[PDB]
Amino acid sequence: VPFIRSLLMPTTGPASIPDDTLEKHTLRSETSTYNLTVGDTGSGLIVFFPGFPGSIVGAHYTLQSNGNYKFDQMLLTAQNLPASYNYCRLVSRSLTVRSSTLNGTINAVTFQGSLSELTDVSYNGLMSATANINDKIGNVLVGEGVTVLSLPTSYDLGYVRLGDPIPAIGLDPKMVATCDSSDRPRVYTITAADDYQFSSQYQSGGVTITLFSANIDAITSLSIGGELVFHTSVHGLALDATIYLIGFDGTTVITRAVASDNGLTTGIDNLMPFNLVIPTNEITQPITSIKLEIVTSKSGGQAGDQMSWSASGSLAVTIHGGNYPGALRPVTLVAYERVATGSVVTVAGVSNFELIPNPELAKNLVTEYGRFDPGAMNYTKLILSERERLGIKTVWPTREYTDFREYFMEV
Amino acid sequence: IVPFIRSLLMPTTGPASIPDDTLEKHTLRSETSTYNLTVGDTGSGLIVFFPGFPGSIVGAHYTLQSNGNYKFDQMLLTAQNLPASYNYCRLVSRSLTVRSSTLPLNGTINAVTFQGSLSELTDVSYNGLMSATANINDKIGNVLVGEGVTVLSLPTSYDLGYVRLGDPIPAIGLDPKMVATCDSSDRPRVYTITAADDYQFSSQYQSGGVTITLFSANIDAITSLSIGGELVFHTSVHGLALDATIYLIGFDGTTVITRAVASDNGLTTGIDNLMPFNLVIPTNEITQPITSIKLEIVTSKSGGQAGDQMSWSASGSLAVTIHGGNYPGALRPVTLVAYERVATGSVVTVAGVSNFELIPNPELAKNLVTEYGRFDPGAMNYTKLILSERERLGIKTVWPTREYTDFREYFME
Amino acid sequence: IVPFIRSLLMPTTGPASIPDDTLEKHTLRSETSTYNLTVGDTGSGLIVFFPGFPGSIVGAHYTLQSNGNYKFDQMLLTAQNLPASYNYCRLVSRSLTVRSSTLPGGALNGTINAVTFQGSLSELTDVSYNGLMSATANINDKIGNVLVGEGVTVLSLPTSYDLGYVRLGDPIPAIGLDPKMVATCDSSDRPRVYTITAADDYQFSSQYQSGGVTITLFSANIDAITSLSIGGELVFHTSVHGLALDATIYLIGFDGTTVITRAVASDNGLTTGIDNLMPFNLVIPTNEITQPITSIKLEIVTSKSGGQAGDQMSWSASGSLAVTIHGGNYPGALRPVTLVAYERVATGSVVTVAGVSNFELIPNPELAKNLVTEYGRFDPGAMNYTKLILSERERLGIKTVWPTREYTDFREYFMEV
Amino acid sequence: IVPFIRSLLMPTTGPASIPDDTLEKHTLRSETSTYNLTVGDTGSGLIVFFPGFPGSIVGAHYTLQSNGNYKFDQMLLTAQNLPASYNYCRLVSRSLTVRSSTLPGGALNGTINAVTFQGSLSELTDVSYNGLMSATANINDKIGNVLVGEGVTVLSLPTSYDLGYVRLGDPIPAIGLDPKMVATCDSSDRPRVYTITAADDYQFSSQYQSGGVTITLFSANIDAITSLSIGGELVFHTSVHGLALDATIYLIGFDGTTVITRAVASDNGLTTGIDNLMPFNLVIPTNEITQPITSIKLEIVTSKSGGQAGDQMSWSASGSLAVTIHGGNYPGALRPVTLVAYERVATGSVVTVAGVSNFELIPNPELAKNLVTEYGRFDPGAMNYTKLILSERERLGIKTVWPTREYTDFREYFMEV
Ligand SMILES: [Ca+2]
Repeated sequence: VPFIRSLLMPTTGPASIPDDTLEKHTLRSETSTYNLTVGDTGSGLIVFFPGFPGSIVGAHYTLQSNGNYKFDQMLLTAQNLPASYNYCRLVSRSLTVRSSTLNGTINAVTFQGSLSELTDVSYNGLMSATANINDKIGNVLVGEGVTVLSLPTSYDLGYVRLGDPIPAIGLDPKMVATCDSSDRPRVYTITAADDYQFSSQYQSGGVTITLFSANIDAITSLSIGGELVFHTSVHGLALDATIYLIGFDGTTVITRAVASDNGLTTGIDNLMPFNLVIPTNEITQPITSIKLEIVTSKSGGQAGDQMSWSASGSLAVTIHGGNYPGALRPVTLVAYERVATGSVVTVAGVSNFELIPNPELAKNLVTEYGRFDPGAMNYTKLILSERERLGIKTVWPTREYTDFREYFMEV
Repeated sequence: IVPFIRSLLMPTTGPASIPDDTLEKHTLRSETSTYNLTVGDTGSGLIVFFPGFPGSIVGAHYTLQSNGNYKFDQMLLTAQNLPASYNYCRLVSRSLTVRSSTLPLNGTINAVTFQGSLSELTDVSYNGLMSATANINDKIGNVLVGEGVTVLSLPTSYDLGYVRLGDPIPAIGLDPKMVATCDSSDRPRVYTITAADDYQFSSQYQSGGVTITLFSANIDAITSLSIGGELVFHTSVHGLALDATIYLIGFDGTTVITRAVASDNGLTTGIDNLMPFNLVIPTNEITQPITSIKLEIVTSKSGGQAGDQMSWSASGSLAVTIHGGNYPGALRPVTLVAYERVATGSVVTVAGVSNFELIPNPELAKNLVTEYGRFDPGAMNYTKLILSERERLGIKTVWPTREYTDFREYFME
Repeated sequence: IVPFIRSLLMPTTGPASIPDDTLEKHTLRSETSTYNLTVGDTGSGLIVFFPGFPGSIVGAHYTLQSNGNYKFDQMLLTAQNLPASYNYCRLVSRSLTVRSSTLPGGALNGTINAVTFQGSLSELTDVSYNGLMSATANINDKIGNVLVGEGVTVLSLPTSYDLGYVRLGDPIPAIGLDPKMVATCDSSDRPRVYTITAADDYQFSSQYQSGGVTITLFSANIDAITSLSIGGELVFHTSVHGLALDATIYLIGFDGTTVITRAVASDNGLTTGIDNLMPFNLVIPTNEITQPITSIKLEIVTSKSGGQAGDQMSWSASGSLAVTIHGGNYPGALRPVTLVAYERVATGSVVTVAGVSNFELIPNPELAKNLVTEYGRFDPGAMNYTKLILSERERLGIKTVWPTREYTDFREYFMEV
Repeated sequence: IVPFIRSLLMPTTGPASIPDDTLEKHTLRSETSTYNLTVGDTGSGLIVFFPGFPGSIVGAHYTLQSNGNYKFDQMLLTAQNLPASYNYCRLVSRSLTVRSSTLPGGALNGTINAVTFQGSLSELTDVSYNGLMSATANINDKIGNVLVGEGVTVLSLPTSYDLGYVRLGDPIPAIGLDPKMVATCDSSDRPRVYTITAADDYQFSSQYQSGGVTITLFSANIDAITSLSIGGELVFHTSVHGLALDATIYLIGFDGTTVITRAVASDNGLTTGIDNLMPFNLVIPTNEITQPITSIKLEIVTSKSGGQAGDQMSWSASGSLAVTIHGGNYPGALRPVTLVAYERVATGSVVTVAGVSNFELIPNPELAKNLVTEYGRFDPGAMNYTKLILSERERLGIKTVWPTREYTDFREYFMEV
């Protein structure tokens, strides 16, 4: 049964998903190949988005001497799917990670949440991220390697829009226009202040505060809306507010001005709206947190003068298509340590998809409904329900995965 | 035989429930579509059908003008306005035939089913359409207008959810023109446009101001949409003020909607000047399908004199949300029926049937019983089998009517 | 039933792989052809189809003029230009229908005569509406006086299997100073070669004349649709001093028009008592051929600036040329030809052409990145069945040209039996 | 089991006759290929294989330089030069393995990416280590990041059967004054033809300059491994007196180096108001091609010795050329191509290549005196079995490039089932 073969052995090629999502489509296999370099602590982390419906496979981070991670690069597919296709569905995927340059070990786990929801990302802490014995693997020798196999997080998923470019012309050569993954958005609601009282002595240059900081996840476009209302009895106060989207490594990935020299009028509701749209091309690395900064200042102010105001307000962060299964969750982490500095950790995999070509390609790419295979879904359901008894893992010591492949091409 | 298969391939015989896993208590209905369109002076035109549209919008007719541009004629809808009687809907099956019925043999038809939405077509000329798709069973060429063509709607996914119909909601207002509805929303489509990234604008003063069009992009919309985001302007010059307007353009190039985004918005020096977008375009304002969006900015210096240089830098992104836009059938796919060489003044007759699963509005629910629908064990498998053998069976989305008629017979036997 | 037979006899149902021994990884595609041709004032015309052409060239339309000459109208191609997306091709099956679809304001009319000729366009001995009926002796390759309103169906029948894939005349990566520069990789396998001995000690003689004396050394019928080359050499001998030659090659279209002219010699002075060599090296690229070529002629212009009382113009010549039509002998590339002629059709009416071409194709480098290719369904008895059907062609009445009503009946009788 | 299938899937076991319809009396032979290539200082390189080449040319090795350009190392051939003993050939099957076999004194490393492209070398759009992964969409024609120590196996899969025998480029009996004279009978059937319209009334204009003004009229990607010819003609028109042209053709290798330069015009003076003809007749023999050719360019140098105040250099040109790659379109001769790229391999290491090529051959006249030839075992279902296997290629996982460990497992699973 082709689909089962594709599901369990992605490197053999694609097959159509035997569900009820009957769209005329085409099937494709995209490889991923990377030779990553080990930093001086000999330790690092690769974050994989096993169910990502598109070209984003993961991100590599090296562990620094000071204990912080540092972003290296994204891991994508051989070609950029949005450039040739407009819609996509993930069929199957598998990636292997091993050193190619003995030295070191790998710990790996499949977590059912999104990146920022992990409570512990240390080499050893990962082993507890899940309680499923078949979703974690420990101290595998780097030379032997580990294999990440993508297992379903729901079928009958709709096709996802790929963030493809749309026809557009503009004065700015840096103009960008796309149609993004949107169906099934994820929404975070943050009530930053409920009659929060701010008070402080003047200061030339203003007084800065960080109203709040929250963990959120984003890999592609998102928007931030909402409003803060300020009340004050003091005259001459002005506010400056800024939103920061922080990366997994602690760096600032994006900053947006929300208020600039916004003067506060006494005894009135002062409105501070948020109308931000963050496009995919601006997100250089996965975003794991958001924070708001407010700077309070008094132009005609003197030492001694108090600056104060009261605020209430809620924001809504919308990650477009964020709740589409595979888009942000689950996550598979592959951590390595004790690897010789300057070694090469080699990544190699295959992603299989159901796709709908963009207009230009549609002129030459035939699309179809796809082989009818009466018992394929039942067989898949049966296999997955016996997952523990059959030992079907999401993370494998590669040698065992290889044995599993043989034991299968048997039957 | 399986009722659903019968309904799918021969919509004119009536509705049947989709044999998927979307088990909702519903009712089944058939809505006809009948139009007698008039041919313009070039004898050429285009009918754009939304084969999978979950509701009363069937298509739009455009005539080709001597200058080479299309001109909107009218929308093609179902006999009655579904949102007036129902709140939720799902398309079961549909078919329409197009043929000439009058003489004032004359003309031919080219038809194709494109897997994208209207503004995504790269070529909409009578002959260019033949390449919109590579699937031989989704295009048909030079059929005589008198014999006609038949558009058959084929699925673009099952287990689709029910769609809110854009029905009116209970509301009262001081304005007699007030309108309130619950719109198709699940599965929105989102377009993200970065209009400027430190874009430098510079120009010498000029009474009345200077206008530019920052960008123009192709997008699709038939029903309600929203536009949000913000532009941020920086300037070193004093006394400048901006006016900004958003335009939503139709397939025929005409302006369908215009919205002020900025009016006499003064720019302060050495600060981030914020220009937010909070636009909501309701369905009743869209008079024809929207195929593009553009932003206009007018820079002016009130107390300015000849020689004065006006300048500013801008950065910003917008998000256009088409409510329910990505629901399969709502914007894609599209079936185009083009005709040429038809005698001017002739009548091009459209006739069809749309079958739906529906949930009645509160008033109608008092008298309309709803149910889960006939259990039919092998209907889905049979459907899957038929569609997978689509090429071997020759099941088309566009047919020469005579062939579709033969296909019906070969099926009923 | 065998998908291939279905595709062969009913091309509009789509493509299928040829069940022969040419096992190449490929993809299958259907290209449609749609045209609305306008009838000229004599009410008569001719469509020339290349039933087996391995690529986008389907045919050419010509109107018959009051003076009895044909005049080129336009080429008939497929919806898209295959060479833009693919590099190699093989024709699987094809069919086209021709019928009137019109009556202009101010009494329908006309008939069609159609025939499938086993040679190439220029080899036809008679191209008149009635003459066509004798181009072949096969009753199943000709059809007479079919009403234009009913129409005729052209069905492509094989001219050999196990044919190689043909290079498509695709663009190749190139940059040049000239914005009009053109570079392609052309159909070449199986060239067709014409050899013409233009002179074997031919004696030319004449009295001076300002501007020179012109002669057409020869004119010969040849066929070309795409690129060709012409090489060779003429050798001139003379006793007279001061003679200079100009030589030109012309490629003529089916309508008699000059499609191509190429200088082969310009102010070439002849030296006495020596072998004067005139080499030809002409390469005529496909983009320069605007309509099918059906003849070639060579012109020589002799001028005697010099001047010597009593001397006259004279020289002796010998020479042969070779005309190479790239891929010209690939079955289907130039032969066979199916002609569809119409007459008595009301002026201003529309003759509508509609068809499908099915191909095995290998995508170009950019498309290969998103287009999977395969060897194609194994179908054990497909070839034997094909061979059986074709051998019983006469008993079964499988024609290359059909009155459309009959072709339709035939389709029914097939989707049954 | 069918000997042919055995030979096809496991070439190292020896040759077998192709079970097609090309019944020629022949003999069967295996030629080995063995090379120990040295890794340069970037630790990166590329081996280009011609999997289907009907003869001794197996491939070419290139090292990647620090500046990002490739540099030709050497050709990869078979143990003996087939053309020396045979005149005709057909490729039956082939496989080669590439693996590191070394560690130099003072920590192993590296990976291999390999892909089988359906075009010829110059048609590739990206030849970088990672870019290769997208050359084709077929999952069974690409393999990524295989450890160099384990190695990769290239397996030659058919690009059509019923192929003709190919002339081998064998020496022919000849004697000449020049001890460097060379004479061969070359692979010719199925030529590949490129057509380039270099100019169509292109206007050139410029101010005098001692030594002349040089321009590259065009540059185009083409492929050649063995002999080719270039014919054609440029026509120049000018109003200026005293202009003289020099024209040169260059054939460039994959590494950008000039492999061949040929004068096409030397001090060709232009006469005013006349057609000035510049014919090309270049024949580039195989022994002159030192590495695969991937581009061609034409240079024109205009000089105005004359001198006339106000006159400038200028002329108008028209012209087309045809590049004929003898036997170039014979499947396997130029396409397909299998690239094996390596990176991060320790400088100075040895990348070892080992393989076998199996052929149907017709001996030369001297060898024919002691080499019996035959038609070859009749094997009734061998072709059907072959067709069945290839059609189930994806289900069976038959690849053109393999991680060697997997290919070995596949061999076992075959010598069983
Ligand atoms: Ca379902």
